[PDB]
Amino acid sequence: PDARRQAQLRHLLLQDCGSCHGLRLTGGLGPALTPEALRGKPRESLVATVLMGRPQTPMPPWAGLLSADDAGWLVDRLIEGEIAP
Amino acid sequence: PDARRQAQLRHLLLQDCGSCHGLRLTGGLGPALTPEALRGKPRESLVATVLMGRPQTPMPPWAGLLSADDAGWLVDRLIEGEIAP
Ligand code: HEC
Ligand code: HEC
Repeated sequence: PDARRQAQLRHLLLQDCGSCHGLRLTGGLGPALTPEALRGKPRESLVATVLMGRPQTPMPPWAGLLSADDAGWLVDRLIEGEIAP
Repeated sequence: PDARRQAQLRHLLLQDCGSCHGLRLTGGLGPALTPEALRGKPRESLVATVLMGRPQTPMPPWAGLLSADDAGWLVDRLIEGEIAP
C-alpha cells in the first residue's frame, strides 16, 4: 500500500479497530501516558513537561505549537484515558 | 480549545505523541492487539481473522473494504508496535 493508503489504514486502526480493541499509551521510548501511570502527579507538572519538554531527553518542547490551553486539554484527556479520536 | 482544534490535538496525540509513548490497541472491551498478546499467533491466522472476522463474535470481516495487502499491513503494525507512524 502507498503512503496515501497507509494513512487511510491508520485512521481505520484508530477509529474502527480502536473502538472495540481500545486505545492506550502504554509507553515505548517515553513513559506510559495511561491514567494509571499518571496517578497523583500534579496536573500542572504534566502540562509543564509538554510545553517545555525535558532537556537532555527525546521529549521535545511543544510550546512552539501548543498553547497552555492545548497542553492542558491533552493532559486532561490523558488523565481521563479518553484518547479515542 | 474549540471543536476543530480538539480534533487536531487528538490526532497529534495518537500519531505523533503515540510513537514514543507507545500507542497500542488494548484496554477496550475487545481483546488486546499488542505485540505481547499476538506473539505466538501466526501472521496468516491474524490476517485471516481480519479478512473474515470470527463467527459468533462481534469481530467483523473487513475483506470488502480491505485487500489482502491492507490486512497484512495492519497486522504488521499491531505486531511491530507501530500504530503511530
Ligand atoms: C467490535 C465490533 C470489533 C471491531 C470493530 C474490531 N474488532 Fe477485532 N476483535 C473483536 C473481538 C470481540 C475479537 C475476539 C474474537 C474471539 O473471540 O476470538 C477480535 C479479534 C481480533 C483479532 C484476532 C486476535 C487474536 O488473538 O487472534 C484481530 C487480528 C483483530 N481483531 C483485528 C481487528 C482489526 C484490524 C480491526 C479494524 C479493521 C478490528 N479488529 C475491529 C472485536 C472487534
Ligand atoms: C519522542 C520524540 C517523544 C515524543 C514525540 C513525545 N514524547 Fe513525551 N516523553 C518522551 C520521553 C523519552 C519522556 C521522559 C523524559 C524524562 O524526563 O525521562 C517523556 C515525558 C513525557 C511526559 C511526562 C510523563 C511523566 O510521567 O511525568 C509527558 C506528560 C509527555 N511526555 C507528554 C507528551 C505529549 C503530550 C507528547 C505529544 C504532544 C509527547 N510527549 C511526545 C518521549 C516523547
